[PDB]
Amino acid sequence: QFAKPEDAVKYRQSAATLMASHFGRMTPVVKGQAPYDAAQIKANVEVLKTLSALPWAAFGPGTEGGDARPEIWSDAASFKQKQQAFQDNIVKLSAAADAGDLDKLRAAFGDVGASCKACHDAYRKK
Amino acid sequence: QFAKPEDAVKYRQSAATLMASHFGRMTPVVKGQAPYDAAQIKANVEVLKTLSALPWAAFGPGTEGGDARPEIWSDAASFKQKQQAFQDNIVKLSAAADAGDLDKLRAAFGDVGASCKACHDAYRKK
Ligand code: HEC
Ligand code: HEC
Repeated sequence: QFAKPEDAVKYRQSAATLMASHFGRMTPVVKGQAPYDAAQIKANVEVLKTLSALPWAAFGPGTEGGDARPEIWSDAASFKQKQQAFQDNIVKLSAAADAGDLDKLRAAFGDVGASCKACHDAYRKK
Repeated sequence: QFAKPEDAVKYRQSAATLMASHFGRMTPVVKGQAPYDAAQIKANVEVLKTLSALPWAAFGPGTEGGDARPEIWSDAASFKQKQQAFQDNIVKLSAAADAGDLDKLRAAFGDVGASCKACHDAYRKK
């Protein structure tokens, strides 16, 4: 869907911006600093679920650029494992939110965050 | 969810970037220049539906900036009418996509696009 590689870079950076917001805005909830409203979190995690599927299609062939490492493309199966595993952790977060289980939400949230960082460590330029 | 107004501006601009992509990538389909696969479009419109609900919460009080006109805040009910009407046109696009009806998709797409432009004309800085 991208006329030029720059359009794919802009897309995936904007998807990442929205994922950071929808994930990070839950930090105070998981820490107990903000109240836990199960319906509010359920809805927010449903938005995060949608968004967390979106970046990967914007690392298509010829879309090199931004702060994306070339090893994303040369190790295609390894980068795929990482994004699929990240979305597996999103599924776990969804299950916790849908159940209304806060303890499970805490745990799942931590696992999601670790998966974000693991990918950036390997595949995002400093 | 925004620590500073700049964070709200960044969010709503990124949401708009993703909506432009998910809406605009259908132009060749509606024009017949690309093939119509009902399931593909159904899925894409479900992403657009999610995204098209997101900007409005990021024009919260104190989030003035970017290319957003102050009349967004001083005429709160009028700006609300416009975003609600835009999401009504999104619902119509969803119904067309879910039905697998291309002619209906064409028409709905045009109506959505007109609603984007009507809001920008009144509420986005040149
Ligand atoms: C690989 C499988 C990743 C996972 C999982 C996550 N991110 Fe990511 N992120 C990745 C790359 C390769 C890039 C660089 C994109 C580019 O072309 O520049 C990014 C970038 C971000 C950014 C910065 C966006 C920008 O302003 O330019 C943010 C804020 C970000 N990523 C956040 C983020 C979060 C919150 C994640 C888990 C919920 C997450 N990322 C996962 C690769 C990958
Ligand atoms: C008001 C109810 C709007 C509707 C409906 C749509 N848009 Fe919008 N858009 C609006 C404003 C007030 C702004 C400025 C935001 C800011 O603070 O700068 C925008 C911005 C955009 C942009 C530019 C984003 C950027 O790169 O900075 C784009 C690409 C955009 N809008 C696209 C877009 C599309 C495709 C829409 C219909 C599907 C749409 N907008 C509707 C206000 C409103």
